[PDB]
Amino acid sequence: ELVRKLIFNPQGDREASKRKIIKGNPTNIFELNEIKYSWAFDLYKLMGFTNFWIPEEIQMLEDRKQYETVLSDYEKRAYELVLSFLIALDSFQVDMLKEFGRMITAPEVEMAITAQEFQESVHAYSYQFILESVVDPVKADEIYNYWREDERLLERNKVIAELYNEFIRKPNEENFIKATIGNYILESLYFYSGFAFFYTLGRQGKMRNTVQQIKYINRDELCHVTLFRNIINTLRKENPELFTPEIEKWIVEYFKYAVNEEIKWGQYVTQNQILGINDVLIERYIKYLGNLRITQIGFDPIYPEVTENPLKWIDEFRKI
Amino acid sequence: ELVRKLIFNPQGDREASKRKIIKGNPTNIFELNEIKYSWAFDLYKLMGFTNFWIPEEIQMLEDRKQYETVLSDYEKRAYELVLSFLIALDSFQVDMLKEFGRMITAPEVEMAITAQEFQESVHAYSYQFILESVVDPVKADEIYNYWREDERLLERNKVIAELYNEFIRKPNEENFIKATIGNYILESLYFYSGFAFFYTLGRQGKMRNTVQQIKYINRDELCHVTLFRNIINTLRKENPELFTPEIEKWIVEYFKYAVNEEIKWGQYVTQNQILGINDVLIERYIKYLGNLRITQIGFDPIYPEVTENPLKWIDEFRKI
Ligand SMILES: [Fe+3]
Ligand SMILES: [Fe+3]
Ligand SMILES: [Fe+3]
Ligand SMILES: [Fe+3]
Repeated sequence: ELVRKLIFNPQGDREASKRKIIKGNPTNIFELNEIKYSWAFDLYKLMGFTNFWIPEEIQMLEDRKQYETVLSDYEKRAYELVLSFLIALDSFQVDMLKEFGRMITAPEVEMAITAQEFQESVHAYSYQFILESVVDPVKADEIYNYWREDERLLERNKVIAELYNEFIRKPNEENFIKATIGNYILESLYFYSGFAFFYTLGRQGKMRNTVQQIKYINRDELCHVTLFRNIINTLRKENPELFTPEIEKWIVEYFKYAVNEEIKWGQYVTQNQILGINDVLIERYIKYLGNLRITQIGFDPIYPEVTENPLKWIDEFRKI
Repeated sequence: ELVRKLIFNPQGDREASKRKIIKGNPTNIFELNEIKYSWAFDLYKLMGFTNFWIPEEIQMLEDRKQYETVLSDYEKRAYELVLSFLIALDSFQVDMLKEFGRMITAPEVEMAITAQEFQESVHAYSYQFILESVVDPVKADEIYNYWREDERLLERNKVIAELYNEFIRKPNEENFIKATIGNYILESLYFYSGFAFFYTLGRQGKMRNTVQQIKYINRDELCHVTLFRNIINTLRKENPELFTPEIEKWIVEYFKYAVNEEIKWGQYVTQNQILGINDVLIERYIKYLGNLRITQIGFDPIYPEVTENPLKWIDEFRKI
């Protein structure tokens, strides 16, 4: 039962070395002359200053043309579905990162979560820019609300929410580790179906404006995955009494499930009607990412049959 | 008793016009194609993009010299006291703005609070830069910890915390309005003693490096005061059943008290030993700011005898 740190604790540890990710005894003054988690502070500077960007300084002259005329009915359908879902995710993220930040006892980590929260706000801004630019008013509202029409979308949403609401409802150390694992999956996996879609269009000279935006969001997402990787790993060291077998189990299940559901989504969005990728490929990408992410947090691959990356080209395309 | 909005509400209002600052019924998807609070969204763009800045791109070559040799024992004392306190305030702010953000039901306002939270993180970074630059390692740790020595500082801190902890402990609509009023005072008042100090040094060519930093923090602070002014005013319209007489009373008391305690601080810091301002001036500044701020949230002046600004010159100096 995670007690939320009070605003000022005069009986708080002076030694940065005594800091913990959770359940530490801080003053809650940001004593940033001493850093225990150099990665937390490095990631703050990287997200907050180095990688700063302005959505509206990206030019949206073309895409509205290509949307208006050059895109197939299936290509427009995927565009709507992917943007609707990513809008939902980034919305959940700005809201939920405030729950993590208020529970974390290392100020440098709180700093890194604050910057991540701000990056999620900019993403929300970028999607609003993309739609204000690329499509008409009614279509933009419809895309924001596409869950109101599409039960596969509505369910993806309610499901992601559920895991976060457990921790909000019942803020215990188990529901914390579960929520944190949820965050890592959501940013590990659930963005890269969408990222892959847009980078396909972009390979063939389709929607290069949108794809610029996405390159920045994707640069930010890799920082976010790295932050939560370190938090989960540091959480394992500092709190092994939380990575019980029952949990280490529930992790690998959800991590497999999630790799599944991302594929059932990638396939619903596209339906092999998109010139550049197919239901087979989808499966080899998510399976690939999923292994990686789970191994990067100290677990055995969940799909050993996969070891190459189907789309190794992305790594070079998405670059800025 | 403010129930904290769940992460996704499929029974949430579609019409932006139905949004409320608190106790609204949102989906918690950031439907930013429709804005009800244009000021909230304007303030987000202003804080997040327009006014972006990097503390470390400000040059800190000189100040360490002027600190090392050119500053009186009283001038060094004020420097330590003011920086120690402002470090404490910005720390409280990054932490507490997460409590407001999670309670607010208008996404554009949540967006504006997220950006403010990020600006508070940058301030934390700026103070760490200032001390890493301007003073030696042991002195920097001592300044972060100056509350551990100085009971006037320790009490200022515990007092600000107290008001925030009430709302955290007992998150009801009264403790919400109290906490929110606390935020407005803290950013209205408690920064401008410090701001005034540093701008004095800076007038006489003392610590112009620090003073650059402060100009940026002060530009950010005016955005923050404006945000909470609008929130309190919009809260009055949307929730008059909260600005009871008992509250409207407790407001004017605290607002007067706070103008008092800022002066008892300004005077402890300086002690008329600082060439540029005196215990009399201090009193005419805080009394001036305090009236203004309380009138700007629809109240009668608390010090009518004051109507001019003692230090009208600041407005022009602090500019960038
Ligand atoms: Fe995002
Ligand atoms: Fe993210
Ligand atoms: Fe600040
Ligand atoms: Fe502020």
